Amino acid sequence: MKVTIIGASGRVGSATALLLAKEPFMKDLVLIGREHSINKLEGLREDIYDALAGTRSDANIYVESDENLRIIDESDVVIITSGVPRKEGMSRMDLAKTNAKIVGKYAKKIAEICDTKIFVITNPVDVMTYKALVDSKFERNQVFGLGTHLDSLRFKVAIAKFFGVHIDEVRTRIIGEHGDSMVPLLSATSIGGIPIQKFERFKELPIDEIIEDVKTKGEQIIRLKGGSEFGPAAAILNVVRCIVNNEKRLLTLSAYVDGEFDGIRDVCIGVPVKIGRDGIEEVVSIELDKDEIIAFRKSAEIIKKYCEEVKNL
Amino acid sequence: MKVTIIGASGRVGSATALLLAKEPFMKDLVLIGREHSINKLEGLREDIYDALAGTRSDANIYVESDENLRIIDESDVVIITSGVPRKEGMSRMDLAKTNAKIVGKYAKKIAEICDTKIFVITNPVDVMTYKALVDSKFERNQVFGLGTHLDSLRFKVAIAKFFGVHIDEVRTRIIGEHGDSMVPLLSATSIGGIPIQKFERFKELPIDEIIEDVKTKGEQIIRLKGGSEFGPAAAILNVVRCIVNNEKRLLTLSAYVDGEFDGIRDVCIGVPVKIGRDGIEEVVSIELDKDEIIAFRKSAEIIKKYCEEVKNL
Amino acid sequence: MKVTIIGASGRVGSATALLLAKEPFMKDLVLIGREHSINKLEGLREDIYDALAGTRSDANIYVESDENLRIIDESDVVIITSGVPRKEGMSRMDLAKTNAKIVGKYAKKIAEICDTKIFVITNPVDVMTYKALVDSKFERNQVFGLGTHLDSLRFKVAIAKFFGVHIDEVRTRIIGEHGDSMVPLLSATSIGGIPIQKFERFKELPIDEIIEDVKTKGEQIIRLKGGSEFGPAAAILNVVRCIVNNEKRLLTLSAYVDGEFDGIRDVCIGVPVKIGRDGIEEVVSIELDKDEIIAFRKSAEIIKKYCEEVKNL
Amino acid sequence: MKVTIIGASGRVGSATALLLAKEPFMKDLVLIGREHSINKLEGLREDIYDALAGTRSDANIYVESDENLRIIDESDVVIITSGVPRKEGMSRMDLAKTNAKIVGKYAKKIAEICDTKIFVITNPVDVMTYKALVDSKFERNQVFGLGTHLDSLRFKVAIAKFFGVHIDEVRTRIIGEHGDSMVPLLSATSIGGIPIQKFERFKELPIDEIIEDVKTKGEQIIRLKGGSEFGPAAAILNVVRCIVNNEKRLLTLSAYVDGEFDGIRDVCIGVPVKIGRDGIEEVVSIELDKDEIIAFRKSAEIIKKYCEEVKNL
Ligand SMILES: NC(=O)c1ccc[n+]([C@@H]2O[C@H](COP(=O)([O-])OP(=O)(O)OC[C@H]3O[C@@H](n4cnc5c(N)ncnc54)[C@H](OP(=O)(O)O)[C@@H]3O)[C@@H](O)[C@H]2O)c1
Ligand SMILES: NC(=O)c1ccc[n+]([C@@H]2O[C@H](COP(=O)([O-])OP(=O)(O)OC[C@H]3O[C@@H](n4cnc5c(N)ncnc54)[C@H](OP(=O)(O)O)[C@@H]3O)[C@@H](O)[C@H]2O)c1
Ligand SMILES: NC(=O)c1ccc[n+]([C@@H]2O[C@H](COP(=O)([O-])OP(=O)(O)OC[C@H]3O[C@@H](n4cnc5c(N)ncnc54)[C@H](OP(=O)(O)O)[C@@H]3O)[C@@H](O)[C@H]2O)c1
Ligand SMILES: NC(=O)c1ccc[n+]([C@@H]2O[C@H](COP(=O)([O-])OP(=O)(O)OC[C@H]3O[C@@H](n4cnc5c(N)ncnc54)[C@H](OP(=O)(O)O)[C@@H]3O)[C@@H](O)[C@H]2O)c1
Repeated sequence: MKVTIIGASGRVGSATALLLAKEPFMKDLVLIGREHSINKLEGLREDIYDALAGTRSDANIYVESDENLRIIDESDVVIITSGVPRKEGMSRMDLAKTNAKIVGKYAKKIAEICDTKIFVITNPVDVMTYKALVDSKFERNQVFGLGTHLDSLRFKVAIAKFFGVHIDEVRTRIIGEHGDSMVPLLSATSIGGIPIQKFERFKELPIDEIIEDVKTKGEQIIRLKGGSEFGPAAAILNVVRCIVNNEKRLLTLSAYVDGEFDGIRDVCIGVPVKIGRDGIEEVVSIELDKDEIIAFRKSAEIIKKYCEEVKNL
Repeated sequence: MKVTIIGASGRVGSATALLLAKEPFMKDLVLIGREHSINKLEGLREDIYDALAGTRSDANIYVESDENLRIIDESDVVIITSGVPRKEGMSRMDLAKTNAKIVGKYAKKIAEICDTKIFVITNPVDVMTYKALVDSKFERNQVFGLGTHLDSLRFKVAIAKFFGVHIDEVRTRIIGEHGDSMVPLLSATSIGGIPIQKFERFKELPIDEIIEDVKTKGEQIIRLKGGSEFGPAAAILNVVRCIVNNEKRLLTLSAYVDGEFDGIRDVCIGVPVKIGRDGIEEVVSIELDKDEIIAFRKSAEIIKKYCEEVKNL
Repeated sequence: MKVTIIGASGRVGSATALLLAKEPFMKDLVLIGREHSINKLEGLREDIYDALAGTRSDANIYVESDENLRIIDESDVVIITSGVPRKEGMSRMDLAKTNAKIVGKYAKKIAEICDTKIFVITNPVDVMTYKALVDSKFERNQVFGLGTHLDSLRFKVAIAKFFGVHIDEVRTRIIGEHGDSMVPLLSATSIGGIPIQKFERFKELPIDEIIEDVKTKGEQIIRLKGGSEFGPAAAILNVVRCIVNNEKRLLTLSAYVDGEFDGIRDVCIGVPVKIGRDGIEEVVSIELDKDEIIAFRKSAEIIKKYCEEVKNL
Repeated sequence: MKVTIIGASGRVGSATALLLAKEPFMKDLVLIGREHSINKLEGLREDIYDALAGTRSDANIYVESDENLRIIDESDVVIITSGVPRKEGMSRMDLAKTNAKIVGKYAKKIAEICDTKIFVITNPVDVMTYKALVDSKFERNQVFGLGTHLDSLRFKVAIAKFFGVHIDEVRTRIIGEHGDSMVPLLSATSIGGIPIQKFERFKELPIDEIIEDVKTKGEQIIRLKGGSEFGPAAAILNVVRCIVNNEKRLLTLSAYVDGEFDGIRDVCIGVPVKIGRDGIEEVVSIELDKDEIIAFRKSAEIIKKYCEEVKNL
């Protein structure tokens, strides 16, 4: 497999390449970055190689500037971690608009070379996955983002821990914006197959305190850290493994929806999809509950607003 | 960890010891059998050792006759595969009664040495797990059997395959007798967390044709095979891994129930339980549907009948 | 990958298919056998499927009689476990001659369909790998056998255990006949890279007692066992993994040698080779010691004798 | 197992904690750092937890300032990555002396709390492992460093790649200073067990060009990178796994030697040792070649010089 990472120099970009180089399926890992951060990549390539010293690996790592993405052709998927590390004076709209030009820039540049899967990690993930789709001019099945996938795993752990059951016995998810307006679906949450609602202990699940932490895990940023390292990479790797192996998992990624959920059209948002060797092979439409769909409505509304301000940058 | 297998000479006993010797947690594997089949075990020990040649392992394999189970003390769990390979003239009651004396025999002999977990594999698994419990005089949390666990995985595969979703995205189970009266619970079956009922395609799930095959997988026996080899061993290993690692999974094993499910008392049957380092740490009681509990009632009735005929052998 | 096993019904054949079905690289596993043992295979297929219940696998298992090997075309490798379970009255020459017709039979039948790698397991492994090569009319790089590979791992364990070092820190091997005339090469035996000879404790290595056990591990047969189950399968799986993944390992398999070792020509014997995606890609010729080559000479002599008696059957 | 990392905030410290938290054997991971970098650790703890989201783990992560190492008691091993990131004006002696006070500081502080294994990563690794030993006042078996272990793996890859053999078929090592004076031992280098010298292609092994790169991999630092990230962490994890599992591997770590190699006394240097549950359980003394021991003599001389300047800081 051939994966390309755009922004392999950043924390997540680095962590992600590391994990991807260890994969048996990784044949050509292309680390792309701007002309001035090319030494940091070659520095990364040498570092990764050390971490692989002793284990079998045919991972060919390549480094290039974001000028001639020619080498990125035939990539099974192209990840994008590029983006401005936010900033004090920066506002949500201010942040949206900025990375928009960065993701779009790459989206377009990529699109010229070929048709590949664009896995958008940079924030606002939804608004950015939207942008990449618009500027890439790709099919809705080729562009998706990390969305609420990690928030979902984060919600899964909390619950499994609350009930004292093996992590695997739980399956839940958060749909909507990968932000304050994210919607947790307890209607699609089972404990060992059994709807969480069929358990007494459920009535005592600190759902609000829990969502609060999930929602605000942007505390990696504030908590003396750049913003995120391994958390994301770990998720990304999973999603890539899902694609290359055509796993057909029912993840919750930021994908383009259009009616699958009544009242939600023309917007990239965190929704359940079936991921396989062809990207977002389906936007699973299941009946939510009264308030879940009301809340899922408001979330998309928020996101759409930004999508407009960005659609033409 | 110290596991003992009673019947390590049979197909399943052999396959199971093989898999268990490869486990990092296996410290002392005791293979027990009758005086005349001791050469087959030492023959097994040497064989397993070959399969381990090249891989790290501190698995001490021991062989002994079923006369002085002294060596089986301090075992974390004792598996029992011993039993008559059924027979043409043999009837269900005829078969029940026979293995009953075999499992009970061991149950009692084991009980004398110490208090351990007794994992009963021999059939009728439910009726035999019941017997082992009665003759072992152990706590309901220390005696359980394979029950409908493999039938559950078997049902899981079929479904995941019917919907074309990753095996992991499905969680379902069959409660009741590990036989013709087994009950599939589609009320505790989720696809990616979503109740299977919330999918249109569900309406077309060949639930009857499917259960038929699961139910009658006693075709290993008839289909030019002794009766089962790896299928079971693979399951057993999982369940053991679940215990040693205190996984806290919500499996469906043959355990002693008593009211957890209204209308079901004094019987060992396939029911959902929370398995950990202390065996059946809980018999999860969830509200079934109208017919699931009606059918679960009839199953237990059947099983109980046999339990009586065996209670004092 | 597409592997075919000829004799999937035997102990090793069964164990091997089990292990191979679990491999991520196994796409189509063809289990071939005679018309009367077709139910035992379908019985095996169903059993294996149970052991896979719960884990991802795209392993398509197929069953067919040894009449129309048409289905075995495009197989990356074809394993052969078919053979007479030896017998009391049977003599080495008697045994050689018999399986010769069986392996040759299949060799020829396979050859007609296509050009594939023939991995010969049945004994006498050397004499049988020779035969399969002769009757298959394949290139010396496409036909090889288990030879002294397991005897080598067996020797490795013994040593590592004698020095009290991690299994991985040892690399040794036995060349020659997979029989009484096998030759252990302590000249190609390192402990952590260091020639075993550079260790004082070496002087006390029970090399003779050790080789005796290795040599006579045909005690699985006598020790109340058919003859071997998992030991072999475990090895086979490794060797197949080596091929499919073009590992380029320096194993010790029964391959066709012709001068690589001075004084050893026109014979299939246990010798060091470089295994990859193209089979025996090289018969590594390293200078042995005075007696190692003298002993390696006698071994080949023995084997050759049988090869003649079989060359035209 | 309880591991403590001193400097969990640095690149290697972070990467290492990540890898260690994923280990099944990791029960309590203590991340220690100075009062001002405590938010970076809690930020790390939250990040790691995200990378673990979905996988089983009982890894309790703890964060504390380097004031009251009370919590670090009962640690199976304490890793030390603390140290000054070198500097332009800084000279080898200047660098040695500085980190000396840092490692020694911690060494002493640790020693007060209890007797544990001190795994010294900070440079100069040899001179620093020496210091930690001196200020910890521990037994020579409890203090060791990364030394030439990664340089050894680095040499292993290069070779295996030069011969086109599976990575596992090679075992070589570099003894001496983890610096310009490092000594490669081709006398303890086997290819598939066979002394590398017994291969013709060996005569063409670019041993000098190769060692040059290994030696100067301090190019991570210069090549737009802090200095090293995953390379080290990957190694460290291995060495820890080696300890917790009492693997008994013959690694090449920076340990205290005293005569094991004639002409080498009172110095911590990269030498072959047997690592197990008790640390450096033996300093393997094998006869080197004429020049290997001459070169190994000069290396130790260099290192000793620094050890003096540091012995009392
Ligand atoms: N999903 C989550 O939970 C989560 C959490 C935190 C952060 N994030 C997002 O994921 C990314 C993580 O960032 P990080 O830790 O990797 O490091 P960083 O320093 O925030 O970002 C480094 C990356 O941004 C690129 N970049 C910076 N300025 C640029 C510009 N003007 N034009 C184009 N590219 C530019 C860099 O490329 P060059 O080297 O070529 O400049 C590099 O690829 C961000 O986009 C962030 O918004 C997601
Ligand atoms: N859950 C499932 O899906 C499933 C499927 C098939 C079978 N099974 C059950 O699992 C077991 C599988 O049998 P198998 O393939 O391992 O081989 P087998 O030949 O059916 O059984 C061999 C075992 O039975 C013991 N045994 C035979 N006669 C005995 C006697 N009179 N007293 C005490 N022990 C006796 C043997 O012990 P000695 O060597 O000491 O005689 C050995 O441990 C059976 O009990 C069977 O009912 C379960
Ligand atoms: N490396 C070692 O140390 C070691 C040790 C022991 C054994 N082994 C090897 O491992 C294998 C063990 O044998 P096993 O457990 O597989 O069972 P087995 O009973 O020895 O062999 C069964 C196989 O032989 C076939 N067969 C028997 N008679 C035949 C005939 N007249 N014509 C054609 N095919 C015939 C069977 O086909 P049907 O079912 O169609 O009849 C079946 O495929 C052997 O091949 C042996 O060489 C290796
Ligand atoms: N084997 C190889 O080839 C190789 C190559 C390169 C590097 N490495 C090693 O790997 C490590 C890389 O360093 P890094 O990424 O961890 O980050 P770094 O910036 O080099 O070191 C950070 C650590 O040093 C501590 N520290 C800094 N100044 C200190 C002082 N004055 N007193 C006490 N502690 C002080 C920090 O504590 P606070 O955060 O509390 O200040 C933190 O724990 C080094 O130890 C180096 O020796 C090995």
